[PDB]
Amino acid sequence: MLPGTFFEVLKNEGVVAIATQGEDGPHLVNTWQSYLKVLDGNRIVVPVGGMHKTEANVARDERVLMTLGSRKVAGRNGPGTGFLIRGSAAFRTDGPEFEAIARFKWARAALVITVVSAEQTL
Amino acid sequence: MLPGTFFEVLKNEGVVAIATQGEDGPHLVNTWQSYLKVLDGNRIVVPVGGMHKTEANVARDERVLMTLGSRKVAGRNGPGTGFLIRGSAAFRTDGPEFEAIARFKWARAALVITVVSAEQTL
Ligand SMILES: Cc1cc2nc3c(=O)[nH]c(=O)nc-3n(C[C@H](O)[C@H](O)[C@H](O)COP(=O)(O)O)c2cc1C
Ligand SMILES: Cc1cc2nc3c(=O)[nH]c(=O)nc-3n(C[C@H](O)[C@H](O)[C@H](O)COP(=O)(O)O)c2cc1C
Ligand SMILES: [Cl-]
Repeated sequence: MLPGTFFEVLKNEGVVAIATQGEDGPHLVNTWQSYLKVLDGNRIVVPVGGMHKTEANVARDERVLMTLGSRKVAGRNGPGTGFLIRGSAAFRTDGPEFEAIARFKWARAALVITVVSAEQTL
Repeated sequence: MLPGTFFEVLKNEGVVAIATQGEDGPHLVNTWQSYLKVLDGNRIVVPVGGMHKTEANVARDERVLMTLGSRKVAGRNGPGTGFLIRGSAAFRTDGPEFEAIARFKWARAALVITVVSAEQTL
């Protein structure tokens, strides 16, 4: 379901934001869009170093939001675009999904987001 | 509240992410770094075109989270840094906080975030 424009965004560096439901409000953490590994079956894989609070939140409510964008990819009405992604999250520590981010020596886990929707919001 | 490194990040373009508490989970929207207008007294102003869901969320829970970063500013252990900002949000349609972003003619309002903490997370 992830569109070509999203893959264009990934050719450019930028900050990714990942929102989870915490016990007293949202939580918000980051990765780099160059770190993202996209696998078939609508999966976005993020290398996890910290994200201990994020992981605890995901254990309670698997639903996450992710945003990312680039000034270098045209939106609907000018230069620059980005996406709101909604999906379900899981944390893997062995197997192919963990192996996907094993280029990152500092990683303790792989955050696997299975995308339910992707909305180009600009 | 806001450190020099945060202002260094603002010399560069990038996507800002703003999380609010929604009725059934977090909400997450964006602006551009170049749009942020920082005022005296720890205020970050964002031009608002849409943000209707975000505004409804803020009306019920004023606490928001904001992240942003840049690969072009040194973090603690290598190139690239960013911030988690926590603050209270209000929407203005007039007065000096609105006038701060009124140059954006598509702006129906100003989102004013009064910063309570700023954490460099990389
Ligand atoms: C630009 C940027 C990129 C980051 N990349 C990662 C990352 O790839 N993996 C990670 O675990 N934390 C990364 N961090 C730190 C996380 O945003 C977060 O602060 C940390 O993992 C703690 O997560 P938690 O608050 O859920 O415990 C990055 C921070 C910034 C500002
Ligand atoms: C990179 C990027 C920058 C954006 N800049 C703004 C902005 O400055 N102001 C704004 O109201 N919406 C901006 N948008 C759209 C918002 O993220 C959001 O989708 C829209 O305001 C609707 O908000 P809501 O879901 O709270 O109703 C931007 C989107 C992207 C991807
Ligand atoms: Cl960008």
